[PDB]
Amino acid sequence: TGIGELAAALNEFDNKIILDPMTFSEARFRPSLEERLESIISGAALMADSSCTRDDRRERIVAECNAVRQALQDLLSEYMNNTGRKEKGDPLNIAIDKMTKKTRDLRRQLRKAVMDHISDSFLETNVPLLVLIEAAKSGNEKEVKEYAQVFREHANKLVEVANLACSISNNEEGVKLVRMAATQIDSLCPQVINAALTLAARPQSKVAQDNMDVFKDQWEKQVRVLTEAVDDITSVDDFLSVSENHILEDVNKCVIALQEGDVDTLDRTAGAIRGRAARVIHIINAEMENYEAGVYTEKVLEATKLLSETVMPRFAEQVEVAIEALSAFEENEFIDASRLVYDGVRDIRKAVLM
Repeated sequence: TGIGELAAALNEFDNKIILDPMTFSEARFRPSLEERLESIISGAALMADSSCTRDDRRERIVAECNAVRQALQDLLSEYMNNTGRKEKGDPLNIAIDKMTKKTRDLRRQLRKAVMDHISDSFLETNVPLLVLIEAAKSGNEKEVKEYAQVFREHANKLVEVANLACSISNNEEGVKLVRMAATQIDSLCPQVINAALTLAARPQSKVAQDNMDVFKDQWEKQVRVLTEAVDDITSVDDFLSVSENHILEDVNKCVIALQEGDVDTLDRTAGAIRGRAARVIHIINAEMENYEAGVYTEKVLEATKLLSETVMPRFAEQVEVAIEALSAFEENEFIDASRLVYDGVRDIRKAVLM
């Protein structure tokens, strides 16, 4: 029950700005209208200051917050004229359209800022567990304690992002489906920690081991449920555009790493590029299930398979060449392959948006 709090606030605000021109007074409406909008702006600002929001995006959100605020001022001015007449006159009408457009624009950047998080956060979603299990398999209860904390933080970050996606969603069932999933991640987290702790206490115990395995398997499952639910309330539009932005950022980083002969950074960053690619194909395959087979799904799936079958492996191989040469030359091959990954993602997006 309920949609996202921020979504609902924005939706109400769009309704509440529509007033009988005749019975209007600033004294009566200004305070609540102003308050609603500022409350929206606090939410948008939190979002904008949040860890994964890119700089450009924080800037655009900030610019949209100043623009709605000034749009309401403009609207209220126009209501103040136009007072004591029956019909909304022209300056008031266009002012209402303006208020509503800017509120749409704000929504868009918020959706985009939420993708920044989704893009980053739902990569290599397993690593922390794997690390925490390796430590447990070693005995060191000091070390298992700290990696357990790292696992908790990652657990919460996932739930944090789920929540962010909820609060801008207008899909009541979708939102419900993610909150449940996030709940399961909450109860499941400490239990996974226990199994790890009990295991590290007695690393030779076959029970402790089987028990870790049962929690490993459950957790990985439930993360996939949370991932999918979040995917399900996220527009593939925003997913594509943000994945394109991030891939281009990652490419720049690789290029730098290459300039610096830096294999660690190159390897970690090219990994993200592959993850992000895998995640578009994931989300887009899933989206195509909402369409009957035909011309539209055909073009999309041919573009998804080409990226999958040909272009990615050709990118991974090229990375290996570089890492081999730097570990022991022409960068053209790495540039060309990165461009083809990006471009492959553009073709998917073109086909989806047909």
